[PDB]
Amino acid sequence: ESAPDPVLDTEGKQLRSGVDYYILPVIRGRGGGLTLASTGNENCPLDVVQEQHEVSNGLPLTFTPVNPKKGVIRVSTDHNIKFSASTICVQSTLWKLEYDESSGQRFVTTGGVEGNPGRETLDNWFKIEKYEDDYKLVFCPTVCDFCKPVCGDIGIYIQNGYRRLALSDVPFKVMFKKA
Repeated sequence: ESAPDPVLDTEGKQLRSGVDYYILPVIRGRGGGLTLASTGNENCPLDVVQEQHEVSNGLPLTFTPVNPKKGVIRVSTDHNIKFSASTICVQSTLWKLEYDESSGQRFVTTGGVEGNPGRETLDNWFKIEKYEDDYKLVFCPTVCDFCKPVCGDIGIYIQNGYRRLALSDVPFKVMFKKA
């Protein structure tokens, strides 16, 4: 088969693994780039949120394809996503989807384990898909052929006053700025 298209940054260059990017909103006037915050009861692990302030790019992160050797970040392909800088938490900055019993939402949190694609890490794999002239983030892993993950587009869901990321009927349109 043809390889799926590379994801392009805001300067038109192919995204690569091991390179810092900001995930920025395409629709203006709602918030800034993606970042980490303590949203709930405990401080750690941190949750993935949109910055309150529109001027902020948020925090830089990287994408690592499921096929370790591969260097280009492509659409329709599972990735581990993690923020680059250290935080107040020992737990990793690697994105993980988690079901919240009290809201019925599936939120993006952190503390994910890297690699080992399969049922054991099912919730740690994310896709980028085309969305008009930009992109959206999607959870629908194909790392486990006998698993039946609950798939969805990632959108914004307000919880405890934070702009959390969760599976949503309204995709959050994003673009990728090389940091």
